[PDB]
Amino acid sequence: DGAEREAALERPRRTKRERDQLYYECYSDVSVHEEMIADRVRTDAYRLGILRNWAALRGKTVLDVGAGTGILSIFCAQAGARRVYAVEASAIWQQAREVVRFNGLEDRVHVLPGPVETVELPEQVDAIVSEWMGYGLLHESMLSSVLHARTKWLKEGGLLLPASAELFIAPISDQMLEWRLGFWSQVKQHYGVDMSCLEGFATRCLMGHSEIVVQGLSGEDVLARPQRFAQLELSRAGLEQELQAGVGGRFRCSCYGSAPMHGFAIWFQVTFPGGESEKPLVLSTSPFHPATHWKQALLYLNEPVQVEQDTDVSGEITLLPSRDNPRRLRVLLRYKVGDQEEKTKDFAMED
Amino acid sequence: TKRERDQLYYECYSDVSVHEEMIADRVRTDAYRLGILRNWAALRGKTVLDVGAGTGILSIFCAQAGARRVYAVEASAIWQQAREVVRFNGLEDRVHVLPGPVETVELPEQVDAIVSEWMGYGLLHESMLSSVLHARTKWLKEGGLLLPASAELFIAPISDQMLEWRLGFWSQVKQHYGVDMSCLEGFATRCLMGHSEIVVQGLSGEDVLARPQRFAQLELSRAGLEQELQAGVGGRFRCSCYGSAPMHGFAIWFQVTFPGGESEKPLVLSTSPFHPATHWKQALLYLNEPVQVEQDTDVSGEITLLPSRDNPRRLRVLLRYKVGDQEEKTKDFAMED
Ligand SMILES: CNCCN(C)Cc1c[nH]nc1-c1ccc(O[C@H]2C[C@H](OCCC3CCOCC3)C2)cc1
Ligand SMILES: CNCCN(C)Cc1c[nH]nc1-c1ccc(O[C@H]2C[C@H](OCCC3CCOCC3)C2)cc1
Ligand SMILES: Nc1ncnc2c1ncn2[C@@H]1O[C@H](CSCC[C@H](N)C(=O)O)[C@@H](O)[C@H]1O
Ligand SMILES: Nc1ncnc2c1ncn2[C@@H]1O[C@H](CSCC[C@H](N)C(=O)O)[C@@H](O)[C@H]1O
Ligand SMILES: [Mg+2]
Repeated sequence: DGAEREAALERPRRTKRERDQLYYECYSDVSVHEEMIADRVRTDAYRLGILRNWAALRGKTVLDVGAGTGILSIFCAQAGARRVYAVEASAIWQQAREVVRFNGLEDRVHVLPGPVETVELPEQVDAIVSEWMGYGLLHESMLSSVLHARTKWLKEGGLLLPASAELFIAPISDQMLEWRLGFWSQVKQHYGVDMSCLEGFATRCLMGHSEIVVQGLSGEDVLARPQRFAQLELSRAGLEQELQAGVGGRFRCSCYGSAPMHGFAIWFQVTFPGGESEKPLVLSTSPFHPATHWKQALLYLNEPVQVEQDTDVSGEITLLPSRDNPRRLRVLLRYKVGDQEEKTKDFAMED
Repeated sequence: TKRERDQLYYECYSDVSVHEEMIADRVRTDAYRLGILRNWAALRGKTVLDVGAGTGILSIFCAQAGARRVYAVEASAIWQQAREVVRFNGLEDRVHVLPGPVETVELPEQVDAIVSEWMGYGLLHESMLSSVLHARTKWLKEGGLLLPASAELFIAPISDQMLEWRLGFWSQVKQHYGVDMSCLEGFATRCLMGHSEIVVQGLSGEDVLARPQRFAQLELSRAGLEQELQAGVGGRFRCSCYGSAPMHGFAIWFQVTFPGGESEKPLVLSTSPFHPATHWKQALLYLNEPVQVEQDTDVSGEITLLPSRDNPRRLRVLLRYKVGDQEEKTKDFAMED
């Protein structure tokens, strides 16, 4: 009976074990870590966000959830933490242990292999640090691992770095996309063959799909005031279950001027608590702000729509785990542009 | 599984991006345009087969050069777009688009000329050349024209400066973030060099460590070339280094040559690092780790390009090489996904 109930869960439990393992394997190679650490905005935001809380970290214990090469854990030790548990489920944990030793910090930072969900710490911790954010914030679905660790291991009143997240959406015009669509009408001048009749085909291929595209934009690509559509306070009880139901909200905005609208961009920021005198540090992935390796996540309409000053853009957006793969971000979008009817598009993160 | 591998191949060419990339490649596309134009005397009033016509652009170049009839054969769903482009340019009487593999297409007649852009990364990735030769044997009239007419492969030892910057990245972490990660160079090396994938990457002339060596010549008019592709294309090479450098491996690349026509001006389309960039870039064969070379360090070996056993359209490279008085070494590569 007890045994029968356990046997019934065995297949789903195993399948998840196996999907988790393939997810962690994405972090076994050097390139993703090179990219993360070359991202100075990301990495310095963590460095400074940690340093700013030095008075609260001095002599205290820290859990680094998903420590990777160990860099954030070493920041915490440099801020005066007495002990840091650097938990890492990917094989990169070996490189983290080497980095820790190479910096003479093997007494301060202990690298523990395996998922944070099952790791055994000697004690509860005074603080948790984690870089858990995926494309569109929630791709990878790592946030639930951080919350799991918090619930199990963070002391009452303990510190979370960062502490909260916000999501934003705006209508956009993608200049690179615009050039790719217009390419076919330029072939005649380059080569003497008129291929302008392929613009429709190009549009279907490049906009008619349902993949979320990771692409970096600039401020001038934004066609209306960005709208916050979600706020995640990481200490909030039951946030774990909300993630499974969907994160999102409704939006409305009004366009700045004339432009070919290609869709929407979403992006996020996270906030580190300020420390004693110090001010709250915001790590932003906005097109208005210095570029990061997250870029923005683009949600293309089926085809362009021309907008004008004060064209109204509204809708609803929800971020979900995808059906076949929980670690793949899915976006359900409802939107209405100007006097067009309301439309629906269901996206999944590109491979 | 054979039905299914072709389908995934032609799906690639069903989508716009590959054709945009090919046509935005000005060196590629103008080389064909000029190469075709140059042979107007062989083409005027004649019939042409375009093997793998794609969006139809080369077939239209042929009609513009005065061909009376062009059979644009295309196995992917892009054949629909080619037929639309042909109609849109008023050439439906001159260019006929025929769907399906050239191996089984039925033409109404033999042709005076074949044009084809059949070249993959490292020349032979995709394994399209056998389709062109199949068409030539079956459909090209005796003495007919082939555009391009020949191909050549080249190899040179290289020091990839961009790779070197990636390997050296870890030693620069301390300066900006105050954490010493120079101990990860070994790891970075194993990840970036220790794999057995062929990497498509553009190099500078400055990255070439010795005189490039031709290691194969493909004369497309030769009966028997079909079977050689099956045995492997390649042979030995030897060269001597220009100066001091951390050698990372070898680059291979190719050129193709269009006959000169009346004007007797052969046009070479090159993918060399010494020439303007093309979408083929070069194909890189990295050693497991760097080896230091000096002026006059001798580099020799043998290379063979083959289809992969499990996927005939995937390029495989068997390399044997000897640097200086190092022991001879071996590495097998397959084209990256
Ligand atoms: C939490 N900090 C993330 C910060 N950066 C996004 C990391 C990064 C830099 N470059 N590239 C990546 C990256 C890393 C992982 C990644 O996502 C993986 C989720 C997908 O597998 C899940 C597959 C498993 C196994 C098969 O079954 C389904 C689940 C790809 C995407 C980009
Ligand atoms: C004959 N003239 C080719 C000229 N260019 C190389 C075309 C091109 C421009 N951009 N990108 C390509 C490209 C096209 C095809 C390609 O490789 C082909 C083999 C690939 O899947 C076959 C089977 C798939 C992938 C491997 O695993 C199994 C499924 C498509 C690579 C680059
Ligand atoms: N449940 C889990 N337990 C342990 N590690 C995890 C995990 N989920 C994800 N990870 C790891 O968390 C890391 C996220 S990327 C961040 C790496 C590092 N903290 C840095 O800032 O550079 C990856 O190495 C990934 O393998
Ligand atoms: N056996 C075969 N028969 C017909 N078409 C083929 C083929 N093998 C490949 N192809 C097609 O050959 C084309 C090669 S790419 C070159 C496309 C076009 N001629 C241009 O120069 O822009 C692709 O569109 C591909 O689908
Ligand atoms: Mg550098």
